[PDB]
Order: sequence, then C-alpha cells, then structure tokens
Amino acid sequence: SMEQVAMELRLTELTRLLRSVLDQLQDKDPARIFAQPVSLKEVPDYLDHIKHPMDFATMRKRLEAQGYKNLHEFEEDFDLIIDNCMKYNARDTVFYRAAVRLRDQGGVVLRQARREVDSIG
Repeated sequence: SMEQVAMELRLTELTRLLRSVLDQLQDKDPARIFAQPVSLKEVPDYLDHIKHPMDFATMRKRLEAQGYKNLHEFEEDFDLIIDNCMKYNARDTVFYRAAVRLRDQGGVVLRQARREVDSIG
C-alpha cells in the first residue's frame, strides 16, 4: 500500500535523525569506554551483575536495521549504557565518571532531539 510506504519513509527519516543523535552522543565519549560490549572473556561474571548489557556498537546495529520505532526506544538503550556502568563500577572509577559525563552532556542533545521528533512528526 501507499500508506505502508509513507510509514516506511517516516521510519527512514527517524533513522536518519537518530543516526545524527547517535553520532553526537558518541562524541561525548572520547575515551571510547562505551563503544563496544563489555567483554565476557575479560569480565566473565558480567551477566551475573547486568541483565541487559548495552553499548554504542550494539545500538548502531539496531539503528541500521531500522529497529528503533520511536525516540523512547533509542533513549531506553542509551540509558542502559549509563545505568549499567554506574551499577557495575564504583563511584571512584574512570568508568563511573565517564558515564556521569556522558549522561550530563547527552541530556542536551536528547532534549533538542525530542523537540525535532515532535516538530517534524
């Protein structure tokens, strides 16, 4: 149908916008602490601690399969990155601190992304 195509164009355009959001968020992680999944070879107990691991590469795979239907789903995944880190790692670590800085800086980007998603529809 033509309606299915129109819906698919909206999804493609959301995907375009979330790709730009993802790039901007990942620039706020210049140490690349959150770039890749936590290694289960190097942290073998990780899944005993963290039930839903997340990282920027995993988000990018979902994004490119157009697997985020709305901004809420994308934000859920970004929040997992931060929240998992702040539980696994103690307050006095470079990892925890990187997450705090990513959260604070990403808030600005996400605030305007929400306005853009509503605005453009």
